[PDB]
Amino acid sequence: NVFTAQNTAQDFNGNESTVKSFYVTRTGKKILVAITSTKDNLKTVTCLTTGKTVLNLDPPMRFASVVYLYFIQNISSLNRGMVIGHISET
Repeated sequence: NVFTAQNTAQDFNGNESTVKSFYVTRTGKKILVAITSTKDNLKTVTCLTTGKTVLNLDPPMRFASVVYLYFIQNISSLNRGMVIGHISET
């Protein structure tokens, strides 16, 4: 299943903004897989867990108001596909 909430991301300059965040559950753990935003220049996102983990974002997909989808760096194709399946319904 895919779980949705929000999280805070950063652009290159470090300016913060609130983004929608998409998680899957594997082996009990909640894995942040993707975020969406209207901003196209986000670089990392803060995941809250044992403090804050700061994760790198892949360059975004653009869906056209306009929504940018960023996958978290190195996340597996199967996990990416789960989120894509969930969002194609959203």
